[PDB]
Amino acid sequence: MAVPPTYADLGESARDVFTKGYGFGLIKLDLKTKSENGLEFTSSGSANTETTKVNGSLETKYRWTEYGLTFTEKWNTDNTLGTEITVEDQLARGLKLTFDSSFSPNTGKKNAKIKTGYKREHINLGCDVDFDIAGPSIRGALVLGYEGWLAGYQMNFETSKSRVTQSNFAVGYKTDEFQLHTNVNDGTEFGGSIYQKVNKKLETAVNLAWTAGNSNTRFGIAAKYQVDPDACFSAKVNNSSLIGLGYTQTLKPGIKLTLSALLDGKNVNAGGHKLGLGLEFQA
Repeated sequence: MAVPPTYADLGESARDVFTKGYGFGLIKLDLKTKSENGLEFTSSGSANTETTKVNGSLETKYRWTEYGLTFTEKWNTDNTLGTEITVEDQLARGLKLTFDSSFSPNTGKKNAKIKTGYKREHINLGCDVDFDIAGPSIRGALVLGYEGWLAGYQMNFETSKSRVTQSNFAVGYKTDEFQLHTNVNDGTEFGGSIYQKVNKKLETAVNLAWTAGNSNTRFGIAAKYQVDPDACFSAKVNNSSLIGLGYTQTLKPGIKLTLSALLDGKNVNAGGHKLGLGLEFQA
């Protein structure tokens, strides 16, 4: 709808074409549970192919759909803690405000954070303040809208240094099928994305990136085809001679299997090529 997206979600569609369906060198195992009322949990467990390390994760999330409340815990592997309370669409439509905290009983480190955001027609703001140790920081954002045309700007002020350390501006055109997005970071890194919803079964994305004022540039192209209403195929290739492939297959209503393989030119096949096995298991 005419509400402009969050600045952190600009180009989100073209980003996932280069992201979802892949997972090299990391055997990821998850387990999701669906329930709009009550709560939902999801566990995770990624085993590293290289460093044979194991990393688990938990995430319980209660939801009060009658008041917008949404609690959350995590308790990561390396003794990392964290809670989160969310309230939205209560004072007005649509204001969102959350709370956050963290812990680390490894050596005694804490961290707090607050988020904020307001969205309407053609207007979408969002501020974030984190009360981290030795660095309170403010992070605001702004996105406007005008007949598909849509511009944005993000700020990141830091208080211990009393200076702004990051300023990003973005302009783009986004309709229901065609989507363009360009980005600039500190007047140095320049972005670029094009999303093409060709047919009912084909998606196409291209990205661009370069550093100023350098001569070299980095680019890549990706696609996702929906073979079967259960399976799909993903393929991406860039300028560094890397050709990553993916394949998602639904073995059972609620169980999907993802297998991926990263190839490195010009050694196909010769040297070390990273692979992975992602197995979804939603309940």
